[PDB]
Amino acid sequence: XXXXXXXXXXXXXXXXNITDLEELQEFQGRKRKEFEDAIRRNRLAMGHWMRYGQWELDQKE
RNA sequence: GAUCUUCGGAUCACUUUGGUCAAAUUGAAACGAUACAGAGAAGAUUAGCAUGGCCCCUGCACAAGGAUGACACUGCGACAUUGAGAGAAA
Ligand SMILES: [Mg+2]
Ligand SMILES: [Mg+2]
Ligand SMILES: [Mg+2]
Ligand SMILES: [Mg+2]
Repeated sequence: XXXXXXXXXXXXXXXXNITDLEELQEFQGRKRKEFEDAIRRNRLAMGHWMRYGQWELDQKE
Protein backbone atom coordinates (compact mmCIF):
# COMPACT_ATOMS: atom_id res chain seq x y z
CA UNK A 1 0.00 0.00 0.00
CA UNK A 2 2.87 2.42 -0.90
CA UNK A 3 2.00 3.65 -4.40
CA UNK A 4 -1.69 3.71 -3.37
CA UNK A 5 -0.92 6.19 -0.52
CA UNK A 6 0.05 8.84 -3.12
CA UNK A 7 -2.50 8.27 -5.92
CA UNK A 8 -5.37 8.38 -3.36
CA UNK A 9 -4.33 11.97 -2.50
CA UNK A 10 -4.57 13.18 -6.13
CA UNK A 11 -8.07 11.81 -6.79
CA UNK A 12 -9.27 13.25 -3.45
CA UNK A 13 -7.87 16.67 -4.41
CA UNK A 14 -9.23 16.29 -7.98
CA UNK A 15 -12.89 15.99 -6.91
CA UNK A 16 -12.45 18.93 -4.51
CA ASN A 17 -21.05 38.12 -18.13
CA ILE A 18 -20.80 41.91 -18.76
CA THR A 19 -23.58 44.35 -19.75
CA ASP A 20 -23.92 48.03 -20.76
CA LEU A 21 -21.15 50.34 -21.98
CA GLU A 22 -20.37 51.70 -18.50
CA GLU A 23 -19.90 48.46 -16.53
CA LEU A 24 -17.45 47.10 -19.13
CA GLN A 25 -15.06 50.03 -18.57
CA GLU A 26 -14.89 49.09 -14.87
CA PHE A 27 -14.05 45.52 -15.88
CA GLN A 28 -11.63 46.83 -18.53
CA GLY A 29 -10.02 49.23 -16.04
CA ARG A 30 -9.32 46.65 -13.33
CA LYS A 31 -7.54 44.39 -15.85
CA ARG A 32 -5.33 47.40 -16.68
CA LYS A 33 -4.44 47.75 -12.99
CA GLU A 34 -3.65 44.02 -12.89
CA PHE A 35 -1.27 44.29 -15.86
CA GLU A 36 0.44 47.51 -14.73
CA ASP A 37 1.17 46.00 -11.32
CA ALA A 38 2.84 42.91 -12.82
CA ILE A 39 5.16 45.27 -14.73
CA ARG A 40 6.18 47.09 -11.52
CA ARG A 41 6.89 43.73 -9.87
CA ASN A 42 9.16 42.76 -12.81
CA ARG A 43 10.78 45.47 -14.98
CA LEU A 44 11.85 42.75 -17.39
CA ALA A 45 9.82 39.56 -17.91
CA MET A 46 8.54 39.71 -21.47
CA GLY A 47 5.62 37.31 -20.92
CA HIS A 48 3.87 40.01 -18.89
CA TRP A 49 4.77 42.63 -21.50
CA MET A 50 3.77 40.76 -24.68
CA ARG A 51 0.47 39.70 -23.10
CA TYR A 52 -0.37 43.29 -22.17
CA GLY A 53 -0.27 44.49 -25.79
CA GLN A 54 -2.20 41.60 -27.33
CA TRP A 55 -4.92 42.25 -24.76
CA GLU A 56 -5.26 45.92 -25.75
CA LEU A 57 -5.64 45.35 -29.53
CA ASP A 58 -8.54 42.94 -29.12
CA GLN A 59 -10.26 45.55 -26.94
CA LYS A 60 -9.22 48.85 -28.54
CA GLU A 61 -6.20 48.97 -30.90
C1' G B 1 7.99 124.33 6.78
C1' A B 2 13.69 126.00 8.06
C1' U B 3 18.44 128.70 6.45
C1' C B 4 20.58 132.42 3.47
C1' U B 5 18.02 137.05 0.08
C1' U B 6 15.30 141.66 -4.43
C1' C B 7 8.61 140.32 -3.14
C1' G B 8 12.22 137.39 -8.28
C1' G B 9 16.08 133.44 -6.41
C1' A B 10 18.03 129.72 -4.45
C1' U B 11 19.37 125.44 -0.97
C1' C B 12 17.75 120.76 2.28
C1' A B 13 13.75 116.42 1.90
C1' C B 14 11.39 112.14 -3.36
C1' U B 15 6.77 107.06 -4.93
C1' U B 16 4.77 103.01 1.12
C1' U B 17 1.95 98.44 0.79
C1' G B 18 5.94 90.04 2.18
C1' G B 19 -0.64 89.51 -0.32
C1' U B 20 -2.99 80.98 -0.61
C1' C B 21 -8.10 84.51 -0.60
C1' A B 22 -11.68 90.92 1.24
C1' A B 23 -16.26 88.02 6.10
C1' A B 24 -14.01 80.25 9.52
C1' U B 25 -20.07 75.02 5.56
C1' U B 26 -17.92 74.12 -1.27
C1' G B 27 -10.07 74.74 -2.57
C1' A B 28 -4.47 73.33 1.24
C1' A B 29 -3.80 67.44 7.07
C1' A B 30 -7.56 62.08 8.86
C1' C B 31 -8.38 60.34 11.68
C1' G B 32 -12.34 58.68 13.88
C1' A B 33 -17.04 55.87 14.34
C1' U B 34 -18.93 51.22 12.47
C1' A B 35 -18.69 46.31 10.03
C1' C B 36 -15.88 42.30 8.28
C1' A B 37 -11.48 39.72 8.56
C1' G B 38 -8.06 38.63 11.85
C1' A B 39 -1.18 37.77 11.63
C1' G B 40 6.10 34.29 7.08
C1' A B 41 9.22 29.49 6.34
C1' A B 42 5.39 22.79 2.40
C1' G B 43 2.93 18.68 11.09
C1' A B 44 2.32 22.18 14.83
C1' U B 45 4.55 26.22 17.60
C1' U B 46 8.30 29.53 16.73
C1' A B 47 14.21 34.17 16.22
C1' G B 48 15.37 36.50 12.38
C1' C B 49 18.44 39.05 8.15
C1' A B 50 18.07 40.39 3.46
C1' U B 51 15.52 40.82 -1.52
C1' G B 52 12.28 45.02 -5.39
C1' G B 53 9.81 49.97 -5.49
C1' C B 54 4.75 54.97 -8.20
C1' C B 55 3.61 51.80 -0.43
C1' C B 56 5.06 54.39 3.94
C1' C B 57 5.14 55.80 9.25
C1' U B 58 8.67 56.68 14.17
C1' G B 59 13.75 58.63 14.20
C1' C B 60 19.10 64.22 14.10
C1' A B 61 20.29 59.49 11.90
C1' C B 62 24.54 56.62 5.97
C1' A B 63 22.03 53.55 13.90
C1' A B 64 17.69 50.88 14.66
C1' G B 65 12.41 49.80 14.91
C1' G B 66 7.37 49.36 12.98
C1' A B 67 4.25 41.36 12.15
C1' U B 68 10.86 39.28 9.45
C1' G B 69 6.47 47.11 8.85
C1' A B 70 3.12 45.98 4.80
C1' C B 71 2.81 44.31 -0.44
C1' A B 72 5.36 40.63 -4.05
C1' C B 73 3.14 34.44 -10.37
C1' U B 74 4.86 30.70 -11.64
C1' G B 75 0.48 29.57 -19.37
C1' C B 76 4.59 31.21 -23.50
C1' G B 77 7.79 29.81 -26.41
C1' A B 78 12.29 32.56 -32.96
C1' C B 79 8.65 26.01 -35.05
C1' A B 80 10.79 22.27 -37.82
C1' U B 81 8.96 17.93 -39.09
C1' U B 82 8.78 12.18 -40.90
C1' G B 83 5.81 8.45 -42.91
C1' A B 84 1.01 6.91 -43.88
C1' G B 85 -4.52 7.37 -44.15
C1' A B 86 -9.31 10.41 -44.75
C1' G B 87 -11.86 14.88 -46.02
C1' A B 88 -13.28 20.09 -48.53
C1' A B 89 -11.48 23.69 -51.79
C1' A B 90 -7.62 25.18 -57.39
MG1 LIG C 1 13.18 46.03 10.20
MG1 LIG D 1 7.51 36.97 13.57
MG1 LIG E 1 9.67 43.01 16.88
MG1 LIG F 1 11.51 43.60 4.80
